[PDB]
Amino acid sequence: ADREDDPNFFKMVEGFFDRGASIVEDKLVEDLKTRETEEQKRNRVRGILRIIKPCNHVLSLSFPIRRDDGSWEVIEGYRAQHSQHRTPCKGGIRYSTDVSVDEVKALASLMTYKCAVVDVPFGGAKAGVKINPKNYTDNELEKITRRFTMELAKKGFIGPGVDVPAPDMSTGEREMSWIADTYASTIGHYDINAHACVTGKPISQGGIHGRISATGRGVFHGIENFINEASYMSILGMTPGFGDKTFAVQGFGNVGLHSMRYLHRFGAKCVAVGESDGSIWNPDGIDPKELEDFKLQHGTILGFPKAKIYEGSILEVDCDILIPAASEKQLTKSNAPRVKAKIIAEGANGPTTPEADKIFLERNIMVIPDLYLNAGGVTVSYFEWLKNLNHVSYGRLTFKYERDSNYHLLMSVQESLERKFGKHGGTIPIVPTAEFQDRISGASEKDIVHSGLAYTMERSARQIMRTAMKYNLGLDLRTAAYVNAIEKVFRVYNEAGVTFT
Amino acid sequence: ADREDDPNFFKMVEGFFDRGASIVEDKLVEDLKTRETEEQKRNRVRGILRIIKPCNHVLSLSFPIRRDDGSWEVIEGYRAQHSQHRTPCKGGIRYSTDVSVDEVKALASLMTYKCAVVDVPFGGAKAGVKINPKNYTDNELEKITRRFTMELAKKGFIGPGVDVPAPDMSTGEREMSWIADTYASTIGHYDINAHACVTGKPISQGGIHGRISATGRGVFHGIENFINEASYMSILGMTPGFGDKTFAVQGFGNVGLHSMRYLHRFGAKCVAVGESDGSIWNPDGIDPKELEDFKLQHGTILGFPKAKIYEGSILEVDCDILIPAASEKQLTKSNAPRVKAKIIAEGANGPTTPEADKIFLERNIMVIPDLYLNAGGVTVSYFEWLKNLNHVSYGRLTFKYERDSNYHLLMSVQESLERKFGKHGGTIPIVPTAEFQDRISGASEKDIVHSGLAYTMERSARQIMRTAMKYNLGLDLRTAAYVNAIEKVFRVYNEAGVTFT
Amino acid sequence: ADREDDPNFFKMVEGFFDRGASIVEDKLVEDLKTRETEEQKRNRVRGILRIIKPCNHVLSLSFPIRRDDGSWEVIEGYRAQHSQHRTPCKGGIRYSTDVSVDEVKALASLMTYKCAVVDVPFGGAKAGVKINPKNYTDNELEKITRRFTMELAKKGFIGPGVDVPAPDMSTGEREMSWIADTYASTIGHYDINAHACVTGKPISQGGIHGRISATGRGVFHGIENFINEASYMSILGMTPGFGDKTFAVQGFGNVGLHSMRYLHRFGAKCVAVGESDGSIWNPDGIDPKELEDFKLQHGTILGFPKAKIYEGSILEVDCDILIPAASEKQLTKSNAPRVKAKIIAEGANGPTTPEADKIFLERNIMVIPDLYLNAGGVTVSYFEWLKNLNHVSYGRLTFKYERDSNYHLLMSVQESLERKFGKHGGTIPIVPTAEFQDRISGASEKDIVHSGLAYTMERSARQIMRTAMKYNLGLDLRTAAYVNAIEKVFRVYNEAGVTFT
Ligand SMILES: NC(=O)C1=CN([C@@H]2O[C@H](COP(=O)(O)OP(=O)(O)OC[C@H]3O[C@@H](n4cnc5c(N)ncnc54)[C@H](O)[C@@H]3O)[C@@H](O)[C@H]2O)C=CC1
Ligand SMILES: NC(=O)C1=CN([C@@H]2O[C@H](COP(=O)(O)OP(=O)(O)OC[C@H]3O[C@@H](n4cnc5c(N)ncnc54)[C@H](O)[C@@H]3O)[C@@H](O)[C@H]2O)C=CC1
Ligand SMILES: NC(=O)C1=CN([C@@H]2O[C@H](COP(=O)(O)OP(=O)(O)OC[C@H]3O[C@@H](n4cnc5c(N)ncnc54)[C@H](O)[C@@H]3O)[C@@H](O)[C@H]2O)C=CC1
Ligand SMILES: NC(=O)C1=CN([C@@H]2O[C@H](COP(=O)(O)OP(=O)(O)OC[C@H]3O[C@@H](n4cnc5c(N)ncnc54)[C@H](O)[C@@H]3O)[C@@H](O)[C@H]2O)C=CC1
Ligand SMILES: NC(=O)C1=CN([C@@H]2O[C@H](COP(=O)(O)OP(=O)(O)OC[C@H]3O[C@@H](n4cnc5c(N)ncnc54)[C@H](O)[C@@H]3O)[C@@H](O)[C@H]2O)C=CC1
Ligand SMILES: NC(=O)C1=CN([C@@H]2O[C@H](COP(=O)(O)OP(=O)(O)OC[C@H]3O[C@@H](n4cnc5c(N)ncnc54)[C@H](O)[C@@H]3O)[C@@H](O)[C@H]2O)C=CC1
Ligand SMILES: Nc1nc2c(ncn2[C@@H]2O[C@H](COP(=O)(O)OP(=O)(O)OP(=O)(O)O)[C@@H](O)[C@H]2O)c(=O)[nH]1
Ligand SMILES: Nc1nc2c(ncn2[C@@H]2O[C@H](COP(=O)(O)OP(=O)(O)OP(=O)(O)O)[C@@H](O)[C@H]2O)c(=O)[nH]1
Ligand SMILES: Nc1nc2c(ncn2[C@@H]2O[C@H](COP(=O)(O)OP(=O)(O)OP(=O)(O)O)[C@@H](O)[C@H]2O)c(=O)[nH]1
Ligand SMILES: N[C@@H](CCC(=O)O)C(=O)O
Ligand SMILES: N[C@@H](CCC(=O)O)C(=O)O
Ligand SMILES: N[C@@H](CCC(=O)O)C(=O)O
Repeated sequence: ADREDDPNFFKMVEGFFDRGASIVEDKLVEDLKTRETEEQKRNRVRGILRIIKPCNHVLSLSFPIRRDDGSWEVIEGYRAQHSQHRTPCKGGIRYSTDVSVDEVKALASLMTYKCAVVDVPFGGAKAGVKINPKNYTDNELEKITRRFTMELAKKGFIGPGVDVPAPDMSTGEREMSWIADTYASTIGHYDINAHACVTGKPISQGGIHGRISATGRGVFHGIENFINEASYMSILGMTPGFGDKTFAVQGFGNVGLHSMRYLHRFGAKCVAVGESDGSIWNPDGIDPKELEDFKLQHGTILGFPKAKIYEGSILEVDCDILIPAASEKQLTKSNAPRVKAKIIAEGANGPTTPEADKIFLERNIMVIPDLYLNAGGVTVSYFEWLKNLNHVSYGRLTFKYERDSNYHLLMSVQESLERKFGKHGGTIPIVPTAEFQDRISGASEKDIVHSGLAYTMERSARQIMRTAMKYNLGLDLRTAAYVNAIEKVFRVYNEAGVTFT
Repeated sequence: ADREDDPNFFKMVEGFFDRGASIVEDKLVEDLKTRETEEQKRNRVRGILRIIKPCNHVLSLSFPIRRDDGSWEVIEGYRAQHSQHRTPCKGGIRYSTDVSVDEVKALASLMTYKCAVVDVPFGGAKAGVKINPKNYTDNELEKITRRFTMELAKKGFIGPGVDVPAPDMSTGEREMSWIADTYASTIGHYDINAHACVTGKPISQGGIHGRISATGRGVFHGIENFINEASYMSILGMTPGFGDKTFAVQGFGNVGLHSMRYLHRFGAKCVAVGESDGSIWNPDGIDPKELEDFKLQHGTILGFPKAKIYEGSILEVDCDILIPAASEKQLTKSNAPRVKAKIIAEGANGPTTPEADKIFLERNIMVIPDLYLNAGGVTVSYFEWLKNLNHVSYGRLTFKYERDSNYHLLMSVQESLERKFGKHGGTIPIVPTAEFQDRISGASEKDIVHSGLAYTMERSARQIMRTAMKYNLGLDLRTAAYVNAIEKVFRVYNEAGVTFT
Repeated sequence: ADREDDPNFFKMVEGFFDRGASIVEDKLVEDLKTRETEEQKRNRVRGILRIIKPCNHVLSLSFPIRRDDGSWEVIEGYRAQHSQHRTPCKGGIRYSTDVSVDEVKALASLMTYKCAVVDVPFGGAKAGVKINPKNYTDNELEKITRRFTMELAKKGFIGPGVDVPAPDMSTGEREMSWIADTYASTIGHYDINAHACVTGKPISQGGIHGRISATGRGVFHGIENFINEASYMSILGMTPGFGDKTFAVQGFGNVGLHSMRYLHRFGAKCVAVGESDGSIWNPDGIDPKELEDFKLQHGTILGFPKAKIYEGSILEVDCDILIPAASEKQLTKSNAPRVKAKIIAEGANGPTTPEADKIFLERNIMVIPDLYLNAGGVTVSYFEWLKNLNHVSYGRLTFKYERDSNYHLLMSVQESLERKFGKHGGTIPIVPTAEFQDRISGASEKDIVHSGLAYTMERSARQIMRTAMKYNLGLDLRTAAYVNAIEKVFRVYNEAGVTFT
């Protein structure tokens, strides 16, 4: 998208890592309380850091499918497993003609660090199939997905205990259903956990409430934790809260649409929505329900009645918050000086080059990094995986017990008070509030997903802020996130003896 | 038992399914939001329904055992796995000379729909060994059970992740213990979940509190949910409640005895008990403890001192509630007109022919169907399976923490009140009621089984009633149950792409 | 095909077995060198024989396929494994709407006894899929075959070490190629012997020279061994040899066509060819090349220019040798009195009922039984299986060495003679005959198949003749074959301890 500043994607992520490694290297050496206090301490710390960076296993595939017209075609595919310091590996499947070994390796490493940031016990992985799904029938896409699943399974690149895929660009519920069905019907036929081989499944198939919207929901929570922190909003020259703010959204897919829904719900105003074919704009606000309904009907956002076909880059629209939610390397050395927003919330994976990060720093623009902000997807995938391993819906064993227990608890307060203020205090009814009445039976699956996600995004934001203050990083939240990720992954490699050697 | 009306058991169940299918076919088509809205929608729906009905896998066995006298004998066995839209498969093992491929296939399909009715995530299965256990020593029954287990295991028809058996007619705790022991000692020696290969185990071997009586306990809860619904008792010309009612029980086994115990406990009167050799009768009431104690002593029901040997069919005894709890196809065209009970509670599997269902409908007789009413067995088997997968007894990690937490909670109310009503109010002791003092530590295994079962039977009864109302089915509860079952199973097949094809 | 005499196929084969059992029971008892010479001996022999008759494992399947027009259809399938006294099991796959559990069990048991007759170390098995293949496109038949393979593999009913299928009615090279490809590409991906999971493969995929024509070639060898034995030809009143004889063939498939080719090659005259739509007749002879070429061109036998459309049963055509090579139970008590032929060579499996056998005995008609006569198919399948296990083509390692060795051997005779008869004898060239020059390099795959088959059919014929004289069975060759089969299978069960009970 830019021939001036177009770094190799894997190496760009390695650069981000190098930078966080630079900052913590002292802390790692000093923690290390080995008798070698000689600066082979320094040496073993940077030997371990070199082990963490490259992907351990990458599988490249070519397999034939026969198209609906009868033609034979060769499909190309890839899956990278970056780290196995936690198992299984976790990461999505991308259907796109931009798929390549380097793109997949880069996203696989992002998954490792992202999972470490939100304390999700998975190593990183990613897959890609180099096709444009719009050029294939549904029957052909099913054939490609099912065959890809078996080629991965034959070589140990999918399974509930090694590698658990998930949706990404141009895949969703539908593909995940296909993956889970052919895994469970063949190699997983005797495995009690066969349907935990993949997440993002439909509900009828072991999916979890809110997985489709989960990463949008997490984008809201990530922004909210920082947009409500007066210390960061001072440096930006902006007022805490959502009620008065504007935002623009690049990409109207699963991440972009649901980020818009939740931000709109809490008083922000969507001004611009950009897509693969063009952009639309309205300074008075775009309604997400109307835009979705139009998009579902016409297969495009152009021509939306209540906004005007906007020319020029969606990334340079004037707004408070820019949400790049499409592909990677969209903000570069070129357009970074014209961005006009004061908060960049990366919903997409790797939308900002390192050169663009430098410009944004100089310019007091806050980039909330992908490592943290889009990790709501993998957090709720983690909940889905646990739901599959546990083989019950949350609360089903305890709803009645817990309901009865709570009423007897409140009755214990009632009877204790009547016992004391006897006859002429009268009857002293203790009853639930409206809000407690609605929790009287304990959490359900929906409650766990919402509160578990909010808990994770908040706990992770505080850890990033703590680390940024400690090292005087200002608005370089990306380096603070990598610092936390590196510290966690380093400790695992260090206390494990590294490897089987 | 009746030459007039003796339909093929598997097809009889298919008939029940066809009825429910015909009622919901419209709702399925409408619901289906696909691009080809012709009756090619109606074609896809009927094609899926044809896939659901037949059993996917049936295994037939012949194996030799050498009897205690030294002779060789050939034993015949069968296990059917009806559906794998949920895994594992679940279903009991029947030892009987009436066992056949068709009987086993019929019961396997009943397990699928039954599990869907109570939201238990298992596909249906069933097994049968064609012997009369009364003609074999305990030593021979152990050798038959252990060998049957190995022949099933070799071909993938038992295992914690494919197929989990359970007791049925003429098997119980003892056979399940044998099954679990030879599975875990051979093929399952390395499997962390080996003891979840079968349910209905003794407590000492991974069984769960109340499994033996669970299906009787569920029969009580199923009746109660309908006997307390004035709308249904109006149509019957009856008074809500148990305190004034009579019932008769065909079959004094695991289902019959415990149904009697719980109904007797809540004020119903047992008037008649029928059994393979004869019946007994007493309009003043039969007490279940005395009857069981007699039966344990003498091996039969007849000659019970405190009732008289009744001649003529147990099914035509005069009572309010008839509980067939023996074999299948007991109520037919023939004796349906002479039933003289107003509620038929099927504890057994398939005790009523479709012709007998017609007659009962015309005479405003309520048949509470097997699909729903005897599903307490599989519900508590499900709890046992989860207990095995979790490897802790319920509450053991939390009893102390929870009890301490509750006392500090009540102290928080106490100190807050004293802090306000100073010593101008004295000491204000907040203490548990007797009821809450029992629950101060949280649920135990017994509590979860009792309240989890009650929760399931209630929630399922409400879904059946809501569906019968919505389609104007009156007292045809069987068709309402199948409607619920079909809708649930259809959605799974639909959103899975049907099969790897 | 005949209401009068249409016995249950499984029990008909059990009748044949009972009959041979009756004749050898004494010989088994006195061989038995145990010292409880009581009529315990008596009793264990009869107990073992009842263990041998029933099938040990039968799997019944239902699976959905989506047809080319888009509709869903449920396919029904069966595989029976009769005995595992030798492993793997061996038997063909039949595509036919007459397929049934009893048909498959019957053919599976025939495979056990057939394999014992020709000393092929396999237990018996058989499979059937209930479809008519001409009502399906090639694409549909491929999906049905591939899916059937996976359903069998999941449950242990196909594999190089348990069960090795092969072609039968309406399957051939094509289907076997599909079976081998999906087995080796999925469950067998790591198995060094994956391509020995099925026989009858095309040559390019591990097949062996002459498998398609093997069972026809064996029919010729079986007839020849008996048609050249003057003692049997006396009782028939006819002249040894082929040069003067006529035959008719019911069924022009893989067995029928190749039986015709080889008999025609050695001077017999084919008068009549019958098939599913009609028969053709010519007392001057039908040429198999021209008939096959016509059949390949028009898809039928009728209208063949050099014969006349014959009406009335092919089985009653007047000829010396009748070869039923279609389905089973074609000769019954009805048409047995009108057969006209002196020799009935059963190429097909079970074409003669026991009642028809009695009539043929009374009329001095020789029935060469299926157990022996069509076993050339399984014999060459056995060679194919061994070729797969050995992973070399026969002779490839030794052609050059053996060639060189033979020339040096002949040169040793030459030089020894010259040394002795010095110059007064000249040069004494020792060179191969034309026949030996063809064998100078040793056997190839083709040579082993031809001579290995001839060796097996001859050795088995003499064992049958020896046994028939021994017990004064005359022309009841079927009972002599079963006697040999039973003796061999009994010896294995006896010295194995029967089973692990
Ligand atoms: N799928 C998930 O759960 C998660 C996805 N992500 C990342 O979010 C990003 C996008 O989210 P997806 O779920 O893939 O959405 P999606 O694949 O459903 O839709 C992507 C949208 O972006 C549009 N698009 C593509 N290139 C564009 C361009 N140059 N300008 C404007 N629009 C463009 C497409 O037309 C489409 O509307 C990806 O980078 C993905 O890796 C991050 C976390 C979780
Ligand atoms: N084995 C499998 O293929 C699947 C297994 N599961 C397991 O079930 C556990 C619980 O999830 P749920 O409690 O189902 O969520 P849930 O109770 O919210 O169920 C959501 C949907 O599943 C339906 N459902 C329940 N039992 C069914 C049955 N026997 N047949 C068809 N549909 C049925 C419900 O009626 C509802 O429509 C999960 O932990 C997961 O491990 C879930 C889905 C598929
Ligand atoms: N075992 C379980 O948890 C469940 C059992 N069922 C069904 O309940 C029925 C029986 O319950 P079981 O557990 O098998 O109890 P059981 O097998 O321990 O006892 C059955 C009793 O019925 C008697 N009986 C047999 N044939 C009879 C006939 N023709 N008329 C009258 N009485 C007869 C027997 O003598 C025996 O006393 C079966 O249909 C079974 O499939 C259904 C759901 C759960
Ligand atoms: N691995 C196996 O073979 C068995 C495993 N279990 C597992 O244990 C889990 C929890 O069940 P429990 O804790 O047994 O229920 P529980 O704590 O209620 O105990 C049931 C009975 O087992 C006895 N018991 C406990 N530990 C024992 C030991 N080490 N040796 C002998 N007896 C002992 C207890 O005294 C009690 O009588 C279940 O999920 C089950 O799968 C249970 C029985 C056998
Ligand atoms: N294929 C093999 O290697 C062996 C086959 N067999 C048996 O030989 C018999 C047939 O040979 P296949 O290989 O099946 O050849 P095939 O199935 O390719 O041909 C069978 C022929 O018989 C004809 N046919 C079917 N029913 C008929 C009827 N009622 N009357 C006249 N013709 C009829 C068909 O039109 C076809 O021409 C079967 O019984 C099979 O079990 C026995 C040993 C080996
Ligand atoms: N693993 C597999 O899928 C297969 C394995 N084989 C193994 O080879 C053994 C002997 O059979 P062959 O030696 O093939 O019989 P063979 O030596 O008579 O050759 C049969 C044909 O295979 C061709 N062939 C040989 N090597 C080839 C290669 N690398 N790629 C493609 N075609 C090739 C030859 O040109 C020849 O036309 C079999 O018993 C089997 O173990 C044979 C066929 C398939
Ligand atoms: N695309 C889209 N998804 C929706 C819409 N409304 C609800 N959902 C999603 O459907 C799932 C179930 O929605 P609800 O039953 O309303 O429950 P919910 O979790 O409170 O919904 P939300 O708070 O909006 O996430 C959630 O993942 C929702 O985000 C919608 O209008 N459009
Ligand atoms: N056969 C038989 N079983 C009994 C009897 N009494 C209790 N049980 C069962 O034995 C188990 C132990 O009973 P309890 O210790 O009283 O526990 P419980 O769950 O309160 O028992 P119930 O309320 O009677 O179901 C439970 O499964 C009972 O259902 C009895 O008198 N005869
Ligand atoms: N269907 C059919 N098969 C043939 C014909 N001719 C040969 N075959 C078979 O095709 C294979 C190749 O034949 P050949 O190369 O001549 O080898 P062969 O061993 O001499 O074959 P035979 O003629 O049977 O002796 C062998 O299995 C033959 O049995 C034919 O005309 N029609
Ligand atoms: N593919 C998403 C989430 C992966 C998952 O849910 O496992 C990502 O890029 O983070
Ligand atoms: N066999 C019981 C259920 C067995 C089980 O608990 O799984 C029935 O017919 O439903
Ligand atoms: N299906 C053939 C042969 C099977 C095989 O080659 O194994 C038969 O009936 O004997």
